[PDB]
Amino acid sequence: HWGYGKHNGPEHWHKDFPIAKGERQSPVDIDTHTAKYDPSLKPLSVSYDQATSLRILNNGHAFNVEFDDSQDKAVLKGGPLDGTYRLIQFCFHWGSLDGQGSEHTVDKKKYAAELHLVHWNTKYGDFGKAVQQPDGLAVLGIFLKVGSAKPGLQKVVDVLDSIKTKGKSADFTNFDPRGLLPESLDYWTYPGSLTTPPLLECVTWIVLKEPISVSSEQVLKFRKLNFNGEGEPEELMVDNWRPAQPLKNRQIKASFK
Ligand SMILES: NS(=O)(=O)c1ccccc1
Ligand SMILES: NS(=O)(=O)c1ccccc1
Ligand SMILES: [Zn+2]
Repeated sequence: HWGYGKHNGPEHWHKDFPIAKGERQSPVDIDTHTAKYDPSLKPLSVSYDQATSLRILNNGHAFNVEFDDSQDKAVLKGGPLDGTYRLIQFCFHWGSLDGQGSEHTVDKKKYAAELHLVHWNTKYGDFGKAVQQPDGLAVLGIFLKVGSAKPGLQKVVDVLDSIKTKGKSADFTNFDPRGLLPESLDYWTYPGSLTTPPLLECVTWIVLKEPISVSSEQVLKFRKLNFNGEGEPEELMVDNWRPAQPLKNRQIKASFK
């Protein structure tokens, strides 16, 4: 099954998930000189004061922190979105080296990592119905660069010991995802897809211009995770990112001049 290695990596995905070669795939390179400012964009609204994290999971491809999404406790709205999108999980992608790791790129620049706060459109009732819709998900993408430590990430970094291998999960309650946001909400937006199989084209992407800084030590601990299960041969979870895909017939809009 799919992964990131030479034999089951992003160039193989299309054989089991033909939409890999589709019309609105993610990630993409964000050409900052081609992105247009869009005055029709309403202000973005991230309302996470009531977020309830539950658990953290190594799924063999990344780790995810999952949230209770049985009510309107953590929601994204505004910007390009119509309606209310509920936070369900965040996932991270990172590199083997500080010069690579992000899925999206900005004028071909790769960041050390990328965070996705994944939200589903409450008009579709559940996450699994939402992914079957062209406007079913809204994902907030945040770049990580290596520099100063991010205090608000350390609780994540510290629990990774307990979820080293594929299929391990741990309790992860009372984690405040607001601690992972940069100061500015200036963003670029375009229509795209999940960046892992099944690669469904159900995402409004909202990619923040301002990266967060994390320390070398923080990102180093990401790189100690394993893709393999417990008692299998150790394969470090690194370079779990898909490269940029053709833009095709899409425009990236900017929220800012
Ligand atoms: N990556 S994929 O098309 O799902 C795949 C499945 C099995 C073996 C190799 C690759
Ligand atoms: N990594 S992503 O596009 O945000 C994604 C979100 C949910 C399921 C699978 C992938
Ligand atoms: Zn992701």
